[PDB]
Amino acid sequence: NHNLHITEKLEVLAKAYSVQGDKWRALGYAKAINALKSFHKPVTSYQEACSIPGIGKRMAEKIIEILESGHLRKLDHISESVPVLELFSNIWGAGTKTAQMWYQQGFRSLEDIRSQASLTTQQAIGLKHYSDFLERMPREEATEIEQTVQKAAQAFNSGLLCVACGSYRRGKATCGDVDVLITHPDGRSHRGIFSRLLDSLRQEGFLTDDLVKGETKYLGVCRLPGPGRRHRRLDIIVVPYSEFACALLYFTGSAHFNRSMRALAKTKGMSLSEHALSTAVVRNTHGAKVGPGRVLPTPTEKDVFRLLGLPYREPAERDW
DNA sequence: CGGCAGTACTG
DNA sequence: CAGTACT
DNA sequence: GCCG
Ligand SMILES: [Mn+2]
Ligand SMILES: [Mn+2]
Ligand SMILES: [Mn+2]
Ligand SMILES: [Mn+2]
Ligand code: NA
Ligand code: NA
Ligand code: NA
Repeated sequence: NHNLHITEKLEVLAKAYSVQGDKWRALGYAKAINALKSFHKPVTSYQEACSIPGIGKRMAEKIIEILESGHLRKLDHISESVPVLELFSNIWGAGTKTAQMWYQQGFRSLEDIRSQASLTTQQAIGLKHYSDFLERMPREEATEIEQTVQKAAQAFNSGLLCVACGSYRRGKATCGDVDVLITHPDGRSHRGIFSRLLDSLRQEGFLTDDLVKGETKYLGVCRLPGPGRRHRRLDIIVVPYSEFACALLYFTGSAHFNRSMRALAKTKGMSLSEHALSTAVVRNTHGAKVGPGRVLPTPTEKDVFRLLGLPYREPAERDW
């Protein structure tokens, strides 16, 4: 990154807008930061700044202040609430609205939350694992977690296919959590497995807490056995084989990669989701779907790229 | 002016 | 529904 | 915040 001296201060504002709930302004900052991190050389003129997609007048002005003066004065006017709002919204299950409510009610520390806040079931689990959920794991540990889920699943049906997606499949050396996708080539055998699979993992002691238990998605907490182990976030999704390619693409990400791909599809009158790539999608002036369109056959990730007119990218090239 | 991805889950 | 979460 |  050629422009650390710029992006480092912009990311402070981005985080401030994000925890205060100004999601679209924060999105603009996030994109401009990526755009700056993707530029070969350091940026040296306001005209070069606008050069970059994702950099407008206001962002170019901010970059110039940074280069001429070495600082951005807006940083000196960030609300004193922001560190606390960040502290609170790092509780799993608490976002900007809950953080702002707790702040308005006078809470300033996790001790205040522990002792005085009403917590949802999810948030109480988030708080108990506050430190652990901010820690990443070595990818070798993600491998052990993936293999634990697969062994429990294959015990029920040898035909079940389990793959760790997210940062793991993109090849990262550390992982924030483990994202396991499960399907069955027979197109049927994936149905109703969650009850038995989660019970199998829970009877081990491996599954320690449940956050979300849906018919297709599980989000929870696990811990491998023995000393020196931390609690880790584990997500599981079970999908029909018909949707494997789009589910794999979704679950491998990155998030910004997915959003970019889905935006591209929309420009082409198509729609991309974890379920399917669809064509002839009908939308209104506001960009919302009014007519469903037709699911396109996508047996492989390659097929999704091809139908969108894009060259295939390995998971490691999706780490946007 | 107004979209900025599309979906699942909780209560 | 609003809120939060997933990539 | 940016951009069509
Ligand atoms: Mn992940
Ligand atoms: Mn995850
Ligand atoms: Mn722990
Ligand atoms: Mn993530
Ligand atoms: Na630009
Ligand atoms: Na949170
Ligand atoms: Na009090």
